[PDB]
Amino acid sequence: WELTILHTNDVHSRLEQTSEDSSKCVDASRCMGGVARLFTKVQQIRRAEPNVLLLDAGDQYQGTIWFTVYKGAEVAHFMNALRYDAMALGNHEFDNGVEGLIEPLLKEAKFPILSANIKAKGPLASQISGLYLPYKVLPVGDEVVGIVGYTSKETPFLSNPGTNLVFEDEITALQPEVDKLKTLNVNKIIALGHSGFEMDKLIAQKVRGVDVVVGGHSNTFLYTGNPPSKEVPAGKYPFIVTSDDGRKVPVVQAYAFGKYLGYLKIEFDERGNVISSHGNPILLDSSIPEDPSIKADINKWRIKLDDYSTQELGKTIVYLDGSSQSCRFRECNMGNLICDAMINNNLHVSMCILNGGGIRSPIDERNDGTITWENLAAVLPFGGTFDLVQLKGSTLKKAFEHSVHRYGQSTGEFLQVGGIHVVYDLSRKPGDRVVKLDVLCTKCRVPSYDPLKMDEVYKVILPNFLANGGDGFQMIKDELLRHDSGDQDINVVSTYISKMKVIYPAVEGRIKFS
Amino acid sequence: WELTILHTNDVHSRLEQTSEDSSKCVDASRCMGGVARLFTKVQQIRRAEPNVLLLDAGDQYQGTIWFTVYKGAEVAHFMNALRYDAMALGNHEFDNGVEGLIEPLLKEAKFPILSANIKAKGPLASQISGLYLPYKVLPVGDEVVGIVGYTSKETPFLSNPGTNLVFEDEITALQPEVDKLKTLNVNKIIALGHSGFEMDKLIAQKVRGVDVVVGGHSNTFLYTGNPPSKEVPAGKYPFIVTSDDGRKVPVVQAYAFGKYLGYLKIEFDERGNVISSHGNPILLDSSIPEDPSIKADINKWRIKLDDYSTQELGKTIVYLDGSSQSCRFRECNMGNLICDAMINNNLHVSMCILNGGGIRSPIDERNDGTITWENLAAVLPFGGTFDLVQLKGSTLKKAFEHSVHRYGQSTGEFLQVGGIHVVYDLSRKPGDRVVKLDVLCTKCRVPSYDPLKMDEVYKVILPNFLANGGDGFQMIKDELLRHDSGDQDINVVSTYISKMKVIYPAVEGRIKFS
Ligand SMILES: C[C@H](Nc1cc(Cl)nc2c1cnn2[C@@H]1O[C@H](COP(=O)(O)CP(=O)(O)O)[C@@H](O)[C@H]1O)c1ccccc1F
Ligand SMILES: C[C@H](Nc1cc(Cl)nc2c1cnn2[C@@H]1O[C@H](COP(=O)(O)CP(=O)(O)O)[C@@H](O)[C@H]1O)c1ccccc1F
Ligand SMILES: [Ca+2]
Ligand SMILES: [Ca+2]
Ligand SMILES: [Zn+2]
Ligand SMILES: [Zn+2]
Ligand SMILES: [Zn+2]
Ligand SMILES: [Zn+2]
Repeated sequence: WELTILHTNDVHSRLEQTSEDSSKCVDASRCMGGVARLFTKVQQIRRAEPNVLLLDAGDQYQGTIWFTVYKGAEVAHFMNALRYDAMALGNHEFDNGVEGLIEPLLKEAKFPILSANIKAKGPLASQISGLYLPYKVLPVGDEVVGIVGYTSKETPFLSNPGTNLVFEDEITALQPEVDKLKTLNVNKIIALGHSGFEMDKLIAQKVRGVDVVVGGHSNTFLYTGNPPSKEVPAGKYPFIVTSDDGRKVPVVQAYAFGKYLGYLKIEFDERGNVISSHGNPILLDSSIPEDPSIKADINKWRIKLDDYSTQELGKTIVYLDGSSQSCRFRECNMGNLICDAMINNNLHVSMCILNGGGIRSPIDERNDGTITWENLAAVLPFGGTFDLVQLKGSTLKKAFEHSVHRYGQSTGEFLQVGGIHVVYDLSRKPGDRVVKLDVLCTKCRVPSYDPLKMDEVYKVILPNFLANGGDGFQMIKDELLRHDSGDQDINVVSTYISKMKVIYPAVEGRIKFS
Repeated sequence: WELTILHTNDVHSRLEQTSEDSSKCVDASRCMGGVARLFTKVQQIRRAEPNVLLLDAGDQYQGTIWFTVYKGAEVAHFMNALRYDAMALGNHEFDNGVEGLIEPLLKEAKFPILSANIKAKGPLASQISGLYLPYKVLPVGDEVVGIVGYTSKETPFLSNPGTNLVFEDEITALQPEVDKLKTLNVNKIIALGHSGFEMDKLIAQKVRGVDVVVGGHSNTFLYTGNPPSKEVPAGKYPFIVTSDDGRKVPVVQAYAFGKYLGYLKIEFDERGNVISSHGNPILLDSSIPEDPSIKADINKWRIKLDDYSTQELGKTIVYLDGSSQSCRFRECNMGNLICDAMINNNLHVSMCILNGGGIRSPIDERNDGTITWENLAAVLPFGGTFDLVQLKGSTLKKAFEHSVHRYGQSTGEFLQVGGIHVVYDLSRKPGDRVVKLDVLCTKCRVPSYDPLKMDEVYKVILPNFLANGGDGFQMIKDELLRHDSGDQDINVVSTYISKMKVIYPAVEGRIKFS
């Protein structure tokens, strides 16, 4: 018995087709993804294959003006029109709190929403009871497939789920749920969730009875053969894990932003054993036409969003690189721009630090360089604040050592800077990679760069996320000597662009490697 | 017979008292120089000494809003009120051409104006005949003192004297004039002129009959003992040169901007031989009160100049270091600001070069950081243009080697930059001191720094002065592949400050030493 699993993850409000880098579609002839194109491809596979499941591994929430305005109502609506079979909750599904998850999505989805390791307590338990489920048994032709969900244990430190939700260890919460399915004679079981590729491999290894793992959270691109675009595969598709009980368990993920439709075909025997599996994610490029019905419905919902692109804030004559392959690995000019807007809005305060993972989109300059509220909303969608903090020289040095402690994994903690000249030597031991750290003086008439002093104290502008110890910056939350709340992140950057009129940030050598 | 020589040079329109750095007087209690303070001190010496000569060694012209507006009429007027005895022509006396020298100064001075090496030809010879003289024999008590003038041979490459004035070698033109004085039995001879300290020493050495050399042009500070301010002496005051005929010839200079009054007492015998000489420049600080009559006359002329300080263009929160001890020796933030205004006014063009000698004043930030047209007029008083030029990588490298070829002499050719990261190793041979030269790409979507290529061509914004081979940049004039005239220097910087509203340029590492 053959099963076709179609899967998306980390779509992040890319409801309309996008540029190849996932920013706003400017050149329509080479645009990618979007729910209208996704619908065409799914439909084509549903005609060809009898046993199809369309799954989402979370993080449909947050990313573009679509979510800023519609707050998840667009997610429920367009996921229903695509006839998704199930969805696992991701961390961004808690961004507007539990109320922002319950009212627009949990109450409006025509498909089960899953998570087995999320436990509700206190006054919330009675309110959220049954709105999400640990698992769902789905009829697929003449058989049944059991789907178990899971969500990142790190959600309380990444989002706003509130104090009445407990995020348990995925493996500990999944085993009794999979055990329960085996007793109801469900012999085909998919673990669908949002904890990242490393957790996905461990669940494949440790949770007895799991046949396939469909994941997300780490924007993992997997491919067999020659990749069709910019994305470099982290492994073969499917990634095979040998479980502790000796089974070959396929592990799948499909990057992010709706650029690819994950596609895996599994051959099961009558007892639910996996004989074989094969596939690859499908590039949703311009060769696949957008569905007309879905596009016309998208264009209806698009009307209300047009007042966020009517006003021109300013222009860029440079590509504004807010891509994760740049901003999580080296100095990126989107990072320099945002840090220059942070220092400019506060002017003394000479220094800025900004987690690269907080930059969520590039901005393309070819649209006659137009920067709208819509372009900026994709770069900074969280609605955070840029705060002033007082730090020891020693604390700041620990922060920069933390910035590169596990360098090479596309982790969000890599810092973009302003008024700081840092030099890293990656050949050195974690916690000892900063070889040079020069800072801009504040107690001088002519600002210039001098080596940071451990026994000195400095004023730093940074996101409140970092001031509260986000991204593992425990030393900042713990060791800060003063904290003042600042202005709204998007307004800081918007005011600066308007002031400059035309912007051209460069990669200047604020961050170097030795 | 004892003679007191009081002398000024390179006053450069500092008619009013200034800050210690020679910019606008903000804190009156610690202000310096000015013609009112100069008058008090001269008067005090005239009461004490019977044989006094008040001399000016040129460059009274150009420097502040006083010259921009009054065009030399203020020079004639205030030099007359101070009762100067003679003045040698400097290069800045030709800035408004010969017409701008003849009508406001040559026709209005109540004292002889001198230069023996300037020869008029063509239709100009009959117009300027007798308006300036090669020498003047002056009665001083019961004796006569002969004063011979000279002007820098480099004036045609520094100013606008036109095509009808020939600047001959100083020594060749001075000897027959001094010879003529010896025949009229003038046995006391002062060479007063504007060619710089190195020429002054050579004239002292080579021109037979010259008793003393009173110079200017090189802003040379000379002192015996412990200096009273920021200025570091280049030697003792007077600087002694032994002439080829065996005489001890004192050589004097008094820095610039009217901060010091040069003071030299010479003991002559009845035959005009110099027995002895001694003195030192006098710091014209707040301890010397400004003359009330002169101050009230200054305040009368000050009224018309107040409409250049009424409008606030913007604010600075940093000291804007346009001092020659910074801008001719290392990266200075006034240089970075002007280069950022040059690139901003033209935006591709990514690179800027600016001769440090072209920056003529700092701007102080303590006046609530106010930047007026008057502050800017002292920084950029020449009214030049910032032009676009196309240069070979090899040409640009030659220019940067020229920039530091004779480093250490406070020479104007040292370049301030924009979109360029240069590293110098001064321990190396002239013409081979550039060890690193990285430039900002133009043919890229994300601007970043890459090593300059010799066989590549680049668009550079620079002053027309440099595009015409000024400051010995013969390779720029000779090797440029394209030249386009730009916008007026002061307007470029003014428009940029207005756009920024608040400025804070730093010293960033655009220029480094290895
Ligand atoms: C302020 C707070 N949260 C944040 C503020 C800022 Cl400035 N950055 C943040 C977060 C959370 N994560 N991050 C970065 O995202 C990266 C992870 O991204 P990823 O690899 O693509 C996988 P993900 O898609 O699940 O995020 C982290 O490493 C962090 O750098 C919030 C408040 C209201 C709404 C939504 C919010 F998030
Ligand atoms: C454009 C042209 N000239 C110039 C334009 C620019 Cl951008 N810079 C210039 C000049 C001339 N000199 N300079 C710098 O001044 C330095 C010399 O200064 P100094 O040591 O203080 C002794 P100085 O007082 O006699 O100048 C030179 O080395 C050069 O760097 C002009 C046109 C109309 C009016 C007045 C002009 F000059
Ligand atoms: Ca099974
Ligand atoms: Ca003599
Ligand atoms: Zn995500
Ligand atoms: Zn996630
Ligand atoms: Zn001068
Ligand atoms: Zn001069």
